[PDB]
Amino acid sequence: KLSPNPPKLTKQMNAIIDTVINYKDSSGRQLSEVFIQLPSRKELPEYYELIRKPVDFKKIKERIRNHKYRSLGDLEKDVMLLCHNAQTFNLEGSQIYEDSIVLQSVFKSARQKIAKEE
Ligand SMILES: O=c1nc2n(c3cccc(Cl)c13)-c1ccc(C3CCNCC3)cc1C21CCCCC1
Ligand SMILES: [Zn+2]
Repeated sequence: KLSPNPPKLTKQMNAIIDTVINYKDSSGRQLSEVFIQLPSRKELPEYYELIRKPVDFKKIKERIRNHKYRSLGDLEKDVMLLCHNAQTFNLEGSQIYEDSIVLQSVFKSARQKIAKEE
C-alpha cells in the first residue's frame, strides 16, 4: 500500500539534515558551506563529466520537501552519495574530502539521536 510521508517522518528528515548543515567544527567552521550548492556547469564541467549523479544539500532539502525520500534510509543514501562524490572528485587529504568524512559521521549521529531507531 503506497501512502504519503507522515509529517512526523518529514520533520525528522528536515531535523537530521539541519543538524548536518548547521554543524560547526571546533574552530567554528561550518563544514557544509561548500556542499550546499554544486559547482556551476560553466565553471566546472569536469565535475559533471566525472560524477555520475551530482547532488548537493539544496537538492536533498528539495527531495525531502517533494517527498521523494520514503524512509530515513532513502535520505541516508543521498547524503552518502553526496559524500562519496566529494571523495571521488577531490583529493584524499584535501579540506573538502576530509570535511565529507566528518559530515557522514554527523549524519549518522543525527539520525540516531533524532529518530532513536537503534
Ligand atoms: O564534491 C564536491 N566538490 C565540490 N563542490 C561540491 C558542491 C556540492 C556537493 C559536492 Cl559533493 C561538491 C563545489 C561547489 C562549488 C565550488 C566552487 C565555488 C567557488 N567557485 C568555483 C567553484 C567547488 C566545489 C568542489 C569541486 C572543486 C574543488 C572544491 C570543491
Ligand atoms: Zn562510486
